[PDB]
Amino acid sequence: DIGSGSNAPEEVNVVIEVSQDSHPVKYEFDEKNGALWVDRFLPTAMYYPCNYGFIPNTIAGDGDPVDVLVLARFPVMPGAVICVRPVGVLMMNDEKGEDAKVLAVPATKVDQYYGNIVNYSDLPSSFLDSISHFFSFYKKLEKDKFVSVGCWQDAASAKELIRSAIIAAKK
Amino acid sequence: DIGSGSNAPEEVNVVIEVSQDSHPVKYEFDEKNGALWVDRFLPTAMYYPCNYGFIPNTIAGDGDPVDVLVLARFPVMPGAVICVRPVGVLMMNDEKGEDAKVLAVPATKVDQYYGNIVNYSDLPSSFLDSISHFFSFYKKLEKDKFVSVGCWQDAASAKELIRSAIIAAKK
Amino acid sequence: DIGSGSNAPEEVNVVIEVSQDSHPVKYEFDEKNGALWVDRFLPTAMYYPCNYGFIPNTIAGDGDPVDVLVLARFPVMPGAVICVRPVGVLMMNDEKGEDAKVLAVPATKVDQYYGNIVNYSDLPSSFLDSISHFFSFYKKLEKDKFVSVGCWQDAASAKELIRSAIIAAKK
Amino acid sequence: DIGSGSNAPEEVNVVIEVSQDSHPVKYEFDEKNGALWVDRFLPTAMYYPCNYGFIPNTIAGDGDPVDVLVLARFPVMPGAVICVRPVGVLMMNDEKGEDAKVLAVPATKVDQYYGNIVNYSDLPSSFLDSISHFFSFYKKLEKDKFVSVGCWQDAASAKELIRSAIIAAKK
Amino acid sequence: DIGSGSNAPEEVNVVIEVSQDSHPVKYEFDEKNGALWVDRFLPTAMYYPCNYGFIPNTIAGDGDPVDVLVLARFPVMPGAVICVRPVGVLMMNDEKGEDAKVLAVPATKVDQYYGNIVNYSDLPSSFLDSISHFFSFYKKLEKDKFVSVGCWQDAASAKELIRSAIIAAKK
Amino acid sequence: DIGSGSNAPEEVNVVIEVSQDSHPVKYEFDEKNGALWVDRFLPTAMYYPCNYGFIPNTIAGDGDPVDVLVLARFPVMPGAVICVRPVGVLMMNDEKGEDAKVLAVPATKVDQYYGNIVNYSDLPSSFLDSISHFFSFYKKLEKDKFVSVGCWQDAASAKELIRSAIIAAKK
Repeated sequence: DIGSGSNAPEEVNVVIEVSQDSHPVKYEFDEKNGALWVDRFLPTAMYYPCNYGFIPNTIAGDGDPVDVLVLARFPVMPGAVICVRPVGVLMMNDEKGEDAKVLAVPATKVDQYYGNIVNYSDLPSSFLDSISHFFSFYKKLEKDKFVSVGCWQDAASAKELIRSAIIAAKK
Repeated sequence: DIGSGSNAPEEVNVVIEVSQDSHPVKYEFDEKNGALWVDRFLPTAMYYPCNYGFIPNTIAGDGDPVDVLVLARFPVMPGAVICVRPVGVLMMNDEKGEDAKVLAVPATKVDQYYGNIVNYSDLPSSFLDSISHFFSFYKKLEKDKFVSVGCWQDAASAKELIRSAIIAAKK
Repeated sequence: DIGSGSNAPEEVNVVIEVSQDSHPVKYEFDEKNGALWVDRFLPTAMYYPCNYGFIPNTIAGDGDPVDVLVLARFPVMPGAVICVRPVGVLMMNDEKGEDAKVLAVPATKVDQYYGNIVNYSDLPSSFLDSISHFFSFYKKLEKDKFVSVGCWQDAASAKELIRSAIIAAKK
Repeated sequence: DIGSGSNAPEEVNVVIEVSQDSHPVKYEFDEKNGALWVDRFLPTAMYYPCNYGFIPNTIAGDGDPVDVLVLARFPVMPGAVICVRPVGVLMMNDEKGEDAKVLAVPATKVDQYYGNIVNYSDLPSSFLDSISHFFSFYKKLEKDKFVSVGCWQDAASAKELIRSAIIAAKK
Repeated sequence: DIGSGSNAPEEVNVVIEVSQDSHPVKYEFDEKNGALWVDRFLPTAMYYPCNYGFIPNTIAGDGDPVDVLVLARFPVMPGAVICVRPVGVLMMNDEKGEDAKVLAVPATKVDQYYGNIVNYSDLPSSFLDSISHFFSFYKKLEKDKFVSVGCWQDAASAKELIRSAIIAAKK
Repeated sequence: DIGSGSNAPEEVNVVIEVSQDSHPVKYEFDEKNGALWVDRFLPTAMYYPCNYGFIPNTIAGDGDPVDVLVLARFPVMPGAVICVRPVGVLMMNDEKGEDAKVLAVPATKVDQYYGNIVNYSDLPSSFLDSISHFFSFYKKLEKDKFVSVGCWQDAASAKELIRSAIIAAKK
């Protein structure tokens, strides 16, 4: 009903599950109930470096909706929906298979601050490296999980990934 | 379904969209989905001086539900509903037309702290002026928006405005 | 629809109404609408010492769902659902009649931190006493309310209370 | 060095030790080092309902500086100094002996909001009662302490208490 | 004692007085005692969009130390010292006289994030405009004050202002 | 001035530099000025899982004061002093050389909660592992640093380390 966005994949809707810079409570929405659940408390002393959530009405390679990191000037509360522009994607493989993480900034009607951020490489490399580091290490204390983090790909690649996931949801 | 309140306009229900004293994330509910959206991040370094939301099942002069500023001792989270007593209304005209802002305090069963606050003029003038100032200036960096702030009117006037909006919703 | 949990009473679902260590805004869910309401601001300068909420699809002795205090490492937001293991119950009588408060910790899949907490008596007595103190005094400024706090009972007793409330909900 | 205030007792300086509405970490300054110490974490699930600190260069009846509750619109950080106007005093006996807690608001030059608060009785009774309840119950789990809370006295009384304490510090 | 910085004006020391994105409590250090004071609560519903403080051992044109806005990824507590790189300066006249606010980011050794910010014009224009708006309107409710905001000047200009202020403090 | 503690090494004084569970601003005190400095913002998306500070008037093997992780129920502000009981020590080598991080809880007089924590092994293993993981990975993006984390040793070992460091500071 919220949908992936009328202008997808150029701008997409993201339902936030975890706020930027929050305590490590990992919420997740249930598709059945529509309820927000605590999936876990992260066992590592790490925090999500962006707001984190998913694009409704998408099926990514691993069967779940596409996950998105939304960089913003302030945290967005879990359960809120935000319109965002994909700027890149971090490829990674984990215990679920292919589990890429799209990186996005707010749509310009939501905040003009990130207007000149078009690809992930327009952001500081140290910040991009913090994201890679986060996914590389946040699951290290969970013995049956693992993450092998790959490379960043550009906004175009992130948009094609989203396109594929939207088509998978229609099928 | 929540409705404007069984004792409207003397006490009314307000669905909170923005918490008092919060970072400038302007959430808004969608009537279609029922989802909370990020409308924008305020471009100005301002914050809502009260909790802010709307009375369900109302149609104000500008076609939207009546907007209410709810002064309280602590912030109320977005999406929560609170029963409040109108104490005044700040008249203003903006890019949407007539866009008055009702000022309210919690109903006495919710908090007796504001029991002797009956009209807006029972609150400090500096606080009332901060509200006028907020609406006067918070949109200054958005070129196609504008606000011309008028005068405060008393609790009786605020209640009649609400009555009109409730009747408009029935029609 | 969320239900009391497939493994109830050994592990149960709790819908959080008030976050641990929060300002004293007492939210409550409405069964009719499904909306979160502000019931009141506590008139006393006290705060809930654990996350606080209820087990869906239960009818306790006083006609309401079973109330649960969920101890966790971080606050859980109101409206989130968490899977918990009961560890004890504090008996008390108040203006509603029998109003016991179950004490729980997260299920081990949610956080292994509390793995060796099996009964309430595995927690510090000073903390248990803070809970008794909270219910003893938080309503003292509300003249028509009262609480007479009894003794703690063990995890087994808490589970049987929950069982009874689940059976009452089926009937 | 900071001193009690050039306009004492009409306006006095208070060094804040505990922020209003904060987690129950009770800091205390030490006069020897000027260091801020954690005296204790409150065992009870209570919080200071006003900012709390002391007037430098005073010796109250019990040998310590005059303690002051400073009501303000926002919390003030421990170690900051604020110029305040006494509006009343709450008499109490405790394990410091014959004690008293002055109630104050910021001086008008610091915040105009409370400029019309002349005496403690200009604040809501429900809030004054919350302060009395706080001192009556916050130490109840510490059986090596006790608090017997008396009555409120007016601004003139509070100022006289302060006058004497300043005189006592001069001698 | 702390001094303006061994590498000034390329990197300078700033003692923080107000945290970025905080409640509008405007602290100020006093040079006599070294005490942090509450100067005021802002009457307006605005917040400092950067951390805000001063360069020790400087005398700007108006007689006070050089004031600096320090943009950072997280707020810095009042009283902390941070090593920063000036990137520009916002000229303004106010009730302190011919004033100026230096804009800086942390030195690269403190945070790599802003290492590519060379001049104020490398930051988003929408944010620079937010800073100008803040100074233009934050004092509007204090009719004994006024602010006339001028133009931004570049990093080289900011550094020259600082050079002169250091020289002035030496003489 | 503050000193290591009259009851050292059974209870020691720790000056807090970083609050538990805080944003990754790593403050450090300077012994020359007594000023609190921002050393860095952590490049990684990690947070200190305990309060973190040092024991005054100690010289550990590597030349610096003894560093201490203080687990507590709430964060303690930087610059505050707290009396703690050592319960263990985590050995590690890093760019400071042969390092060690003492683990402590508040003294019983400060909080009764941890009164039954005698050794590090009385705390949950999952949490001890989180501490080890923090030191193993928090500096991974700083290639001019490295951390090789060793084993936990018991309270008696921690106290002996502290004893030696105090002796070293006396000589």
